[PDB]
Amino acid sequence: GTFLFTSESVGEGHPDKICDQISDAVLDAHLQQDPDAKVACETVAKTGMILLAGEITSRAAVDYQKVVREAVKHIGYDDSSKGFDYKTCNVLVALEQQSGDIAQGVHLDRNEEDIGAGDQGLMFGYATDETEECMPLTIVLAHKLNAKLAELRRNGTLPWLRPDSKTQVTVQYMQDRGAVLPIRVHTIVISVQHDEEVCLDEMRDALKEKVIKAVVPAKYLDEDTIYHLQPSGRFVIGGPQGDAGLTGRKIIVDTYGGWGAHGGGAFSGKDYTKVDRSAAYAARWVAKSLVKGGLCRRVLVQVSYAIGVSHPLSISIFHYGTSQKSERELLEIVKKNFDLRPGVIVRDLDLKKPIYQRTAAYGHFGRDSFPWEVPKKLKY
Amino acid sequence: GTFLFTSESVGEGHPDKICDQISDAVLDAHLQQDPDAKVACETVAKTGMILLAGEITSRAAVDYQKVVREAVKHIGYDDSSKGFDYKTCNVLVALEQQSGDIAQGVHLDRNEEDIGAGDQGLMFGYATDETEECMPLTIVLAHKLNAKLAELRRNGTLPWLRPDSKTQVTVQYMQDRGAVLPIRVHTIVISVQHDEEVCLDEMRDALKEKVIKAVVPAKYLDEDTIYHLQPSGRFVIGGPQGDAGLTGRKIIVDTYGGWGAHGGGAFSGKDYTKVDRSAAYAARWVAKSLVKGGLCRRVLVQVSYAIGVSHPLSISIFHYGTSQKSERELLEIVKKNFDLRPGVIVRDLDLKKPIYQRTAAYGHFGRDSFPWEVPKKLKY
Amino acid sequence: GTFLFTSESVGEGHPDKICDQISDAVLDAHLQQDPDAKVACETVAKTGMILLAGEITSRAAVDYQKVVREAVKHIGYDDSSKGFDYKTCNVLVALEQQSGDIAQGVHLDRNEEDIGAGDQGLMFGYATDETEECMPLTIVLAHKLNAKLAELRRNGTLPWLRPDSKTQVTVQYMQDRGAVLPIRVHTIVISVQHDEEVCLDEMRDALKEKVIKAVVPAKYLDEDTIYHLQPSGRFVIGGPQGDAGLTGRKIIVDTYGGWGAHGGGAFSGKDYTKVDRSAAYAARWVAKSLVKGGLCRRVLVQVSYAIGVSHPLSISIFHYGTSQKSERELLEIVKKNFDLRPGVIVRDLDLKKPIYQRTAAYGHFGRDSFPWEVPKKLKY
Amino acid sequence: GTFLFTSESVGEGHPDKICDQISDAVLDAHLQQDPDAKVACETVAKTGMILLAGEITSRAAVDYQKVVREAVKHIGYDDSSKGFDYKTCNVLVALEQQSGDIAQGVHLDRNEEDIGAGDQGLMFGYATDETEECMPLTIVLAHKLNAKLAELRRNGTLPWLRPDSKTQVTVQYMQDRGAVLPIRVHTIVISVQHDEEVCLDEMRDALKEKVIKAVVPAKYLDEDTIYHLQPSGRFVIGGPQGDAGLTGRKIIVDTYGGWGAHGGGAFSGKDYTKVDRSAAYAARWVAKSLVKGGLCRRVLVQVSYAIGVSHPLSISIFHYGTSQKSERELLEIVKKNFDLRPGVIVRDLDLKKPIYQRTAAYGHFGRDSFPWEVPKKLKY
Ligand SMILES: C[S@@+](CC[C@H](N)C(=O)[O-])C[C@H]1O[C@@H](n2cnc3c(N)ncnc32)[C@H](O)[C@@H]1O
Ligand SMILES: C[S@@+](CC[C@H](N)C(=O)[O-])C[C@H]1O[C@@H](n2cnc3c(N)ncnc32)[C@H](O)[C@@H]1O
Ligand SMILES: C[S@@+](CC[C@H](N)C(=O)[O-])C[C@H]1O[C@@H](n2cnc3c(N)ncnc32)[C@H](O)[C@@H]1O
Ligand SMILES: C[S@@+](CC[C@H](N)C(=O)[O-])C[C@H]1O[C@@H](n2cnc3c(N)ncnc32)[C@H](O)[C@@H]1O
Ligand SMILES: [K+]
Ligand SMILES: [K+]
Ligand SMILES: [K+]
Ligand SMILES: [K+]
Ligand SMILES: [Mg+2]
Ligand SMILES: [Mg+2]
Ligand SMILES: [Mg+2]
Ligand SMILES: [Mg+2]
Ligand SMILES: [Mg+2]
Ligand SMILES: [Mg+2]
Ligand SMILES: [Mg+2]
Ligand SMILES: [Mg+2]
Repeated sequence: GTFLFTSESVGEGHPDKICDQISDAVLDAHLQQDPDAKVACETVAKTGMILLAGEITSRAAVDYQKVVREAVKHIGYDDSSKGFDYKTCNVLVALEQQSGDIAQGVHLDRNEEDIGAGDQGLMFGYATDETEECMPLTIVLAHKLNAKLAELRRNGTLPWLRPDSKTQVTVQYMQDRGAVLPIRVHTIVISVQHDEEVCLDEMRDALKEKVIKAVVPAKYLDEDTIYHLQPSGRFVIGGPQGDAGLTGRKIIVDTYGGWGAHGGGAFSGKDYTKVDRSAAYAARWVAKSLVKGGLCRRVLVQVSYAIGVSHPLSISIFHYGTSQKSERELLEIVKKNFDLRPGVIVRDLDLKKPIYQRTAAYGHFGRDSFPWEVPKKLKY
Repeated sequence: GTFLFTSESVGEGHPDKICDQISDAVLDAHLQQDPDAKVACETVAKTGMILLAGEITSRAAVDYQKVVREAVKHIGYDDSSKGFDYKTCNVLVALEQQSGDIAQGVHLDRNEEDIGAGDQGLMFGYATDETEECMPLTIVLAHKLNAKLAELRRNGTLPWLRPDSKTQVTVQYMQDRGAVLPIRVHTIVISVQHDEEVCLDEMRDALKEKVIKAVVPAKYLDEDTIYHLQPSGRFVIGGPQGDAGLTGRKIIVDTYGGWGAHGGGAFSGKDYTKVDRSAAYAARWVAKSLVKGGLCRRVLVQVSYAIGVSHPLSISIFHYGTSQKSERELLEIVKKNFDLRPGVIVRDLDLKKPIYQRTAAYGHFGRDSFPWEVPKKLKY
Repeated sequence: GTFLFTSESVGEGHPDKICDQISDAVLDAHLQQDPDAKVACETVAKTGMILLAGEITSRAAVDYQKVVREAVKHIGYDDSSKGFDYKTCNVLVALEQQSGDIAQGVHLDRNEEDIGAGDQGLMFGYATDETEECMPLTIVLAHKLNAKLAELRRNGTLPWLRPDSKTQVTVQYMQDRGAVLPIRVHTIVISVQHDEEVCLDEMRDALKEKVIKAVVPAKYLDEDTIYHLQPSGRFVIGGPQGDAGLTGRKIIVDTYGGWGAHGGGAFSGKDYTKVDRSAAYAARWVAKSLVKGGLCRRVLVQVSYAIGVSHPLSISIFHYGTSQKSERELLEIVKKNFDLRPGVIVRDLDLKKPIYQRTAAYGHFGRDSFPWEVPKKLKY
Repeated sequence: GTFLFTSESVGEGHPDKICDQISDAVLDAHLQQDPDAKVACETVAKTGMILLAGEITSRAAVDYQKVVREAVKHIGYDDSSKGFDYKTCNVLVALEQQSGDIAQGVHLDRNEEDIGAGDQGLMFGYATDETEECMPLTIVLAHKLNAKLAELRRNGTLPWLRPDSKTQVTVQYMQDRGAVLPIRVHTIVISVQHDEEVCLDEMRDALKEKVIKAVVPAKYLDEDTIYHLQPSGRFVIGGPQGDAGLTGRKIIVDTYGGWGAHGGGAFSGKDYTKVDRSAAYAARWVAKSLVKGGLCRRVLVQVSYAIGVSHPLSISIFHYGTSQKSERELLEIVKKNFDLRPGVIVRDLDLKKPIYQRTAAYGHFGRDSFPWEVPKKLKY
């Protein structure tokens, strides 16, 4: 009757996640001055180095040096003894205009409504009634565990916690008629960067007690639950200095933690015309609607695009057999109710607002507000 | 009865794929001198720039300058008028040792057999009987279409084709008792970098005729099949100069094109102890076996790991209802037949051999040899 | 009676000189929008790479990417087969604000007239009546020889000449009562980058005939004059790809070719408040005046500064015994006639005008216009 | 009767000087394993960044990461609150082989004795009997003042002193029959990086009392001597973070502080075949000999070279009228006694020994040992 399922998350100071956060700092910063900015900024993190590579065409004036350093300040990386510091690190800027070849194909000369896609791609959307957030529990708890760490780090409670971390959660489920029901937490993993001077025992206790027991409902915990708390033993070297960091390299953490499917596309660093972002948020929007709106417990939604073309080439809706209504019918309800041309998406989900930096840690989905988490009512 | 499903691939000269190929050039190059090398090399591509960021502990002496430039030579990027050239570009090397903190947690002091994982993570494996390769058709054809382009570029037939390209394939399927049957190709997309001097008409004809009709079985093509051939119109600016490139940013192209699931982990740049690679190939190995070995038409396999721990924390097998035998039974057959500790995987799949550069374009799966595509016989 | 004396120059495509030219491109570009810009931009050239490191506080908006690439376009480096190309190279921008610590010390809150120096330093000025330009012949001819190469390269006459070159000139002098008289050219050296396909003989002939005989008065040439024309034999690999390039590493080429003295300070990349530039041009201005104005045949002038202090700490005038009037008297004539506070210099020599890129090749002295080559009339 | 003359020096933590020191760290490191290494390594320093650009052909295996970081560790830059730290900064390595075009011209196929020059150039040598070191006092004292700072910083006495500093010394001389006699110190300048928490008054006192009075003979100080001690007021931001740093940009500090002449060539980063170094040390060697050996009080010596040619194209000896013997005669004594072909120089001055890092701060001349400071006895 039961199966296991694992998902991971990572903290704000994880080297990949830094880049993701920096690339959206850079995005917000343009959108703050030029709503119709075209942004494809990739960040790379390594010891002492933040580098920005990509394409930007904008009217905004932007101090990348300020934008990056504040981003790294907000993360907590603010002293050499933490293995990284916004004050004294290097920032390289290798940023150009958008390819004029791309410029003409995507966005020159057409109503903002009938804008062609920014690239080709495939994007997925998912939602499940296993949780309030309409997300898998495995990923929801993974995020919350890194969230709690951050809370405890910045409030003082564990001033030995450093910014870099990774959680991983495995849950024992059961199959209820195509839908899934979480039953117990089988294994939690936490590895978090720390100050030299604390011992291992002290950390593991604190993670079991202050983090996990605070975060996981005790109904999902029991005497058989395995804990792997600082499994390595030592994690004083962290962030960029431990491990090179790249934008778009935590795109399963950003979405559904192995559940449903992924199209390949990264989110951070990209304005609305990048359909890797706009369509992906739309597809979430749609899936969450279909569940909340009563048609299914669990749903998967594909879309695909061609560069230069506005409508999608394909739309697919898989409901796992959790729906009375057919597969051609949900397709028709989605079609009645959504306009998945990237230029109409942006109106509905307000995607010119510089709110992207909030998205670049703890998931782009299942989260407090954001426009795409707010389900539309369905007419059918 | 039918649903659509899209998948993309990209050529050898796609800026991401360059990095993936360069990161495995760097990996092979170490493994050629030091079989037990520890390698985490990330490449970044942008106009005139290749950069290497990461961690390497090895006894090998390596001329990164040679290793990269030959990699870029083999790709075809060998003149300024192509938008990139191995002779005259910049190569930056920001490479350090592996974190000693990681070193002690993973691999110091233990039989190579009982080596702990290199990191935490989740990894998926998939196989489907819809094709000979045991892969989805959508992704198989996407790869072949970029493959044909490369053939035609390097043999002279279309000496206007440049290295950068992207294909995308959408197939109309039908559900046969949990399994899937491809029926028709609904939409093909191809966008490929070209010389200034050729016109659009000439290219589109050549793609329809020389590439698609050569690659797609005519049984999957008809008068309703949509073609989007150079949808942008112009693609003279390509490779790194068009678009920044990062290692590990085509990890859905590298695997199953939206089918099954993905754990988040990138492949290129990593030796065997990186379970993002070793377990992922093992999970493919297992899924392909279960199908070829007669137990299922379509199967998905999760595994997860903890950094420092050798055994996996979880193993999951989903067969889509295409199997007579239960879900606890396939689990037991896999367990009887495989040892998913990363240090035993490496023996069975021969993963110290410097064959990784071959993997970094056209998929890591469904491909000619490679040890993980060769199914093990099952005892049960 | 006679002594030898050598001086070198280098072309517009010499890797150091590229940087010097790029750093003044960046300077002019600010001064074009913000006359009171504060600029300390260092450029570094190597294969495929231009990098900008330094400090800039300005109101100007500047596309460094455009500014650099055009600079490299104007040089001639515009194809991969020339070993460097403005289109496809990498440009890294590591540029910050000016240190606020420096900002307060130098320039916040004081009449632009009584501005303190930008740094400490020593600067020299020299002039000699051996030539019309009031410069040493050795250096004048070195420059002209690289100048002729450039003329012949850009007009077609020798389309095998590439941008990188170096000349070197040695002249046999005689001592006339403290002053110097050029007598013969003892040795000329020329090494210039070329296309693969031309032979050595052809080049050497062309250099002897088209360059040297065009440039050197035949009165200074004879049958004993040594020529070293492509002394290496082969110079196909040139510019940044041959040799790393740094701003401020041809500061003896920029000035007097070993004659007189140098204070250590580089010129390119710096606005007026950098006294390494402003005082050095002033000291030239003064020396040229004293000679043209009849008081000496040959003169050397030191000045020094303290960071934050406006007046100079010292002024020295050495006339080589070529002056009727004493050493305390020339000091007094200079003092009567010049105001060497950097903020008064800038008014007199018009040093906010974006004319600096013209200075960054072929010398900052002995040249057509520029304000500092135009001697002031002296009252005494 | 009297004239003023200024000279500057800078500390071990001055951003230029860092690069110079790093480039010789890299040189020594090769010479330690491969005596006949060919090295042209340029370093660039800026906030968080050390970059190495250049050409190296060697059999040595070198961990540039270790070599640089230790170099920066030895300097004192070892915490974020000092504005730079060897632990956490970025090190970029853009290092290639030597141009094969240069390789064939300079050093393939010829007795190590009759090796051609590594490049063209002009180099100067100087010596003066005004001091024991046979150097100008202005520069000797400038160096000692930065030397004392370093002593006091590393021993604890002023643990507020940071690595970055600059001194400047002006001395009132008199002309004794072509030679020079120091009379008084007219102006001393010191600006040194400090901790936030010390006040200005405290520093200025300490510099007057602990540094200057310790370093300058009281015979050269009096009540008229001007002091400019922290002239800016504030210097908390220092090293690379204050000011970009380049190798070879303190080449007047490295030599004679404005006295004599300079050929343009930098020293650090270069093995013996780079005549910018080998000939310059030889010319010092020669000048010091002529003075110590009794033929002159003050002497200047030019040499020049052609790339590929072993003998020098020119040799010049100016003795300022401080010698009984003529100008053609000293030429003949030098010629009798020295072999200025770069491959014979290296034997005599032992220039394959990895002692270069000691040279890269406080001057390459007037210093304790080094082979070129040890005068040869003259036969004449
Ligand atoms: C369109 S780009 C990514 C968008 C990019 N970030 C930008 O600047 O907007 C994605 C890939 O599509 C391909 N591509 C680039 N230029 C293209 C063009 N003009 N038309 C079609 N495809 C293009 C390249 O292979 C490129 O790496
Ligand atoms: C282990 S690293 C990736 C492996 C890396 N490429 C290497 O050098 O082997 C992945 C992430 O795990 C976390 N991590 C780093 N060091 C760790 C340690 N010593 N123990 C546990 N987790 C660590 C960091 O957040 C890091 O980004
Ligand atoms: C003043 S800086 C060069 C000017 C710089 N290019 C700028 O941004 O204006 C030259 C050197 O003086 C020293 N220096 C830096 N900041 C200083 C300050 N606030 N006061 C005095 N000296 C300083 C440092 O050693 C620095 O390398
Ligand atoms: C010889 S290089 C400097 C030596 C260099 N650091 C090395 O790798 O040995 C100095 C300059 O001479 C010129 N040059 C480069 N290659 C040359 C060659 N093969 N023959 C003559 N001159 C050359 C270039 O302009 C170059 O910038
Ligand atoms: K990584
Ligand atoms: K990209
Ligand atoms: K150089
Ligand atoms: K500087
Ligand atoms: Mg990563
Ligand atoms: Mg994409
Ligand atoms: Mg990419
Ligand atoms: Mg991973
Ligand atoms: Mg140079
Ligand atoms: Mg200076
Ligand atoms: Mg400098
Ligand atoms: Mg030189």
